[PDB]
Amino acid sequence: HMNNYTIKDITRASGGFAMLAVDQREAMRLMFAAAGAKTPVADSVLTDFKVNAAKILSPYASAVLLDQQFCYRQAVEQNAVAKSCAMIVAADDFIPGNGIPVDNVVLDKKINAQAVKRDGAKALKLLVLWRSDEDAQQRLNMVKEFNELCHSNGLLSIIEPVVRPPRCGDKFDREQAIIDAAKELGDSGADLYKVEMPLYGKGARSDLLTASQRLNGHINMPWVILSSGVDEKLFPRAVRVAMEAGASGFLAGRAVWSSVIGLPDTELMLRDVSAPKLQRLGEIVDEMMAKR
Amino acid sequence: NNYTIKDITRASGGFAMLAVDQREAMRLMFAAAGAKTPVADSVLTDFKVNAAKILSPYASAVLLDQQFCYRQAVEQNAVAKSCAMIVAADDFIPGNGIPVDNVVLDKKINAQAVKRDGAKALKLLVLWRSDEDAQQRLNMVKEFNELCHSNGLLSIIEPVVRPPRCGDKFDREQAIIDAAKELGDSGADLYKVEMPLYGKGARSDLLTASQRLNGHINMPWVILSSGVDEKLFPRAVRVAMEAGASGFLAGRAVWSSVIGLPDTELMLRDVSAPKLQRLGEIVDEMMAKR
Amino acid sequence: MNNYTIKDITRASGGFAMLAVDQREAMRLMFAAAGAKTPVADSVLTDFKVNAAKILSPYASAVLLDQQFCYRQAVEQNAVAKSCAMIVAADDFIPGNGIPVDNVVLDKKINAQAVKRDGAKALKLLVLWRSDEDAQQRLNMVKEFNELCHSNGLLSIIEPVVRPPRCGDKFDREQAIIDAAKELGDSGADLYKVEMPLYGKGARSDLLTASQRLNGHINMPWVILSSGVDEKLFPRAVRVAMEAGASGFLAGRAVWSSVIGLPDTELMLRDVSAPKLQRLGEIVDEMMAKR
Amino acid sequence: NNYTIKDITRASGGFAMLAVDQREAMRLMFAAAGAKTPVADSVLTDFKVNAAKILSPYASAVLLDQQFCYRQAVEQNAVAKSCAMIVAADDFIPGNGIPVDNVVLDKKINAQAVKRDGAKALKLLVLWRSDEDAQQRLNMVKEFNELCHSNGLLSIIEPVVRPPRCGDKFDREQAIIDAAKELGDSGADLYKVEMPLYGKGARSDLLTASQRLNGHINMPWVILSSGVDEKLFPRAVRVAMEAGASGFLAGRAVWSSVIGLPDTELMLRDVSAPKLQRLGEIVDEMMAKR
Ligand SMILES: *[C@@H](COP(=O)(O)O)[C@@H](O)[C@H](O)[C@H](O)CS(=O)(=O)O
Ligand SMILES: *[C@@H](COP(=O)(O)O)[C@@H](O)[C@H](O)[C@H](O)CS(=O)(=O)O
Ligand SMILES: */C(=C/OP(=O)(O)O)CO
Ligand SMILES: */C(=C/OP(=O)(O)O)CO
Repeated sequence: HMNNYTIKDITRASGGFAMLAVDQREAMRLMFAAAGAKTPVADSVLTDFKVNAAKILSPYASAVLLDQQFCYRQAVEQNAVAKSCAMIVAADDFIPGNGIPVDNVVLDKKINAQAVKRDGAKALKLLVLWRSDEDAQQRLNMVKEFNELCHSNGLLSIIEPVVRPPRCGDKFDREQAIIDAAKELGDSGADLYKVEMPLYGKGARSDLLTASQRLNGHINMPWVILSSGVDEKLFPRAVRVAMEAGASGFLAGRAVWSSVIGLPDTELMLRDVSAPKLQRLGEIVDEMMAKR
Repeated sequence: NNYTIKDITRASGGFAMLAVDQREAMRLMFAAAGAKTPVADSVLTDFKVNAAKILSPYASAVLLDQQFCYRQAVEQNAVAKSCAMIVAADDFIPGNGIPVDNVVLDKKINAQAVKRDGAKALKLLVLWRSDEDAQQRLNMVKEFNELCHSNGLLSIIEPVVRPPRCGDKFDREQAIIDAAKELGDSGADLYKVEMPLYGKGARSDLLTASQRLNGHINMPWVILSSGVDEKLFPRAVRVAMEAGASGFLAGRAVWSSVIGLPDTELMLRDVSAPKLQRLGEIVDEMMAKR
Repeated sequence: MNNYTIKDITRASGGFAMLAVDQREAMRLMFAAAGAKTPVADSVLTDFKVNAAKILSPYASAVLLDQQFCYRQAVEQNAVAKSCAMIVAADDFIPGNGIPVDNVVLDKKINAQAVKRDGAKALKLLVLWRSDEDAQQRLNMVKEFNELCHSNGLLSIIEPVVRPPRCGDKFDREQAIIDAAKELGDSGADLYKVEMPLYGKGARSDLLTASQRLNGHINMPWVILSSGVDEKLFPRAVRVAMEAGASGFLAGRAVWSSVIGLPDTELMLRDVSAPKLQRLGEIVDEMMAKR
Repeated sequence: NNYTIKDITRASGGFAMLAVDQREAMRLMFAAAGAKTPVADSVLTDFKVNAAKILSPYASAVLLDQQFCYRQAVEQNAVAKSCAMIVAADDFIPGNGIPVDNVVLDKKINAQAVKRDGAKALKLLVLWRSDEDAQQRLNMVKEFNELCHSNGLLSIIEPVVRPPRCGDKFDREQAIIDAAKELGDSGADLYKVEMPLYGKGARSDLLTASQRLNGHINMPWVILSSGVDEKLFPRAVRVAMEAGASGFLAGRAVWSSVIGLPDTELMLRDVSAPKLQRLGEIVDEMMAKR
């Protein structure tokens, strides 16, 4: 008999999600180059930063998201993940194209779900790129195969729809695309929906709330906000507003650790600069869960 | 009919579970603490629902009985969203001057209905006696496991040792072992067991007794608090878990001391809750060593 | 002279969440009563006090230590968490009439400069109060104590404790607590450590009325002590006292009395006593936030 | 008219103090962040009072100016009861196209009146230049010390180095040392100093520079944040305190990043407060090593 993990296994005791992403791959290599690291940036620079981020920040997170390419095995072998923090393993295969590192994404066929479970993983995660002029059924079929990979192995399924401009045309409304992706994928049988924040978290709180309530109405599973595209200083308000609209927390990377890339004394910087940001987000999640 | 043990655990995988399903035994506790007799049913219901309301935020699951508090706790939204519900499925039969002389499966429990309303598990007390037929106990546990699993519920069994119907050859410590030899591989999802030696004495003796017990239980196991001083129960959880236990399913060591005090809800928050919180912390600390 | 201030012995909130382990022959009697081997050796008291300081001081804004059994040991062994201020007892307990503390004088063995050099921020003095003993003798002792503290840049904590009269059987404990506060509640000390009205028993409304009555007679910050209050009633006593104007607690028995005589002292202080002290600290912050 | 340094410290003995007394320098920061010019006085007052209200619970003391916020903060009870008040006593004189070209004692300060409101300290910026008279700076500091001490207030001095009036021989690092040689034993209670090397570069070189500075200050000393990236200020506090500093009296590294954002109060709580909280934690961690 299979004892599946449950969403409670990746939440704070409150039931809110306060989750850390360090699974960025070639996108993280480009961030090191942009911050002034010697090029070419060696794989070990990414591995060392990811494992240090997990070691120093995972005590503040209900779950951490790791990639097999650069850090899952290293984090497990080095006991970097706090025992209070669940492990999520990326199961997406990023395909570069058109001058960006993630132009297409397919399910990573190399992942051994039983083996990552034996190492302590509770969940897998799949980025789904959404475009108005690409076939919805191909996206749904990938999410169905992913759900089956997770559920047949007693793991949770986390999907992350991310909107992109159409392959052809200049008819792109990012705010409508986020809604349309949720109309398509918001009831797709995953355990958790990781979504972009409306309006990049910018502008009047009341307008962010209206936009977040509109999104909530199309998601029939628990949902959390991601930080890509949101200034680190606006992300705490984004979490408060999204949770007022019905979200259950956050799964964030850049808004926690991007600002320390290129500084001296990386471990001190992760403790003094990144950790207080992640701690505050956790406190906001508990405050919002207490109001239900 | 899918079910998972993870529906009643902390995120650590440890069990930090609260029992408030005590029936006539709880009425006798109120009388002993000086309550006006006869103690009305509403006094037990109000205490049970207050205990669930104030303490369930600190518990991975709470155990409720239909006689006095399941329906009331559900209807009054007393159970924290973070805490799973376990419903008792035991029918306590009094005899020989005690409230629980025999136990059968409670035919009044509607497993489909408690599943519909959000329950994750049922619980069955099994009285163990050396001179009563083992196969009758096993047949009751088999029927119970099927009632649970066919309805998508977990099965929690609670073997409790009693002296033989005839004879005076009664070693409580050997009986706990003998009950686990009999029932420890019975197909239930969780074994709720009495703590060896009432949690008293040297840690070395408690660890040896807990390791011995571990060897006979082929499912996750948790300790109950009956007979353990509330001040010794945290050490009992530490020792039992060092031996292989996965936590506790406890009532008395959490809330017995506030029966009879003024301001019951303040007392549950200030006296009982810190005890339950510490046990939860111990469970996570011990799970972190695996 | 840069004197300490009451904020130096409070939580960041300004509430007092302070631990007393300075009990002397009274603690030896507790060990005997709990079934320890008699006669109880001094090392049993020293070891328990240092273990209590080591395990519980992380949860306290200040800890109160006596030189007789544990101050030097706690300092030498770095038992006091860096987050927890040290208070040194400056009372000399005189036994009599079959009890360990029948009279109290200022302890002339205390070297205030030496305990300050060790990091002490405050001294503490028990004052026994009896209706048929001279008020001026008590006030003169409190004045000498305030001068010992303040001339050395230390805080002064006074602890009036009511006793039945030397002669007679007219003893109203609740009126005595009020009368002691009328006498000593404006005596120039920095903090008043007082017994809880009504032993913290009975209806909340009556406890609050009694605590408000007491508050009106104390013209310095005040905290409640736990002697006489059941450990299970002490959290409510702190809440009600603070609602009446108290600023917290300086408590021993309601934190650690229950573990005396148990096996595994260090585990019991961590698992039984620490959660009680943690909860009291949480209640102090909750009540300070309502100001 | 007693005073004690312990009126402005954490219980650890460290200083975790918030500056919101910036005057025309703050107006220039609002313009730089995209506010239309001229920026109204009310923009500065509202930001300062909000900063005191939301951040003073995390500070041992808060520094306020009479120009824009002292009276408003007092009238509105913006300063947490746990946070001491410091009042600026500097009169900034513009010149040469900058807001602070010269500084004299602010003759408008009524030391007894601000003490009656609860103030524990005054603060004076002293501009230091190698080719201006040292005795005039010492005389101003002595008059200030007497204003403070005679009225039961602490004296905080803030020497800030500037290039000489005439010449181009300016070594900022040597000037910081020379200012401390001049003023580091001037009878003030607290020295507020610029961080060597802007807090940049290798930790070992920052420590050596901070130790050199420490040797010339014969009173407790704290670092200010002007010139230090907000992300490097926590390391600067750690290194300065390793060298002998006792904490910080900082503004920009706490609240500069929220200037121009929507929802100022939420931003001060969610962005600025965690930075000030972390600095306070570092102060207690470094004091614990003494
Ligand atoms: C399990 C644990 O409770 P404790 O109070 O022993 O920790 C309960 O479910 C038991 O079945 C009851 O204690 C049985 S009874 O009502 O006492 O008879
Ligand atoms: C001291 C510390 O503030 P920081 O922002 O430098 O950390 C303040 O009191 C300074 O005097 C002001 O920064 C002066 S000014 O208004 O900028 O001219
Ligand atoms: C998911 C979120 O990371 P970020 O918040 O976008 O940087 C990464 O898989
Ligand atoms: C003051 C308080 O101790 P207790 O709470 O009365 O035991 C002892 O100096």
